[PDB]
Amino acid sequence: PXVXXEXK
Repeated sequence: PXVXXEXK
């Protein structure tokens, strides 16, 4: 969540 990336 929030960060994006590989799925945060």
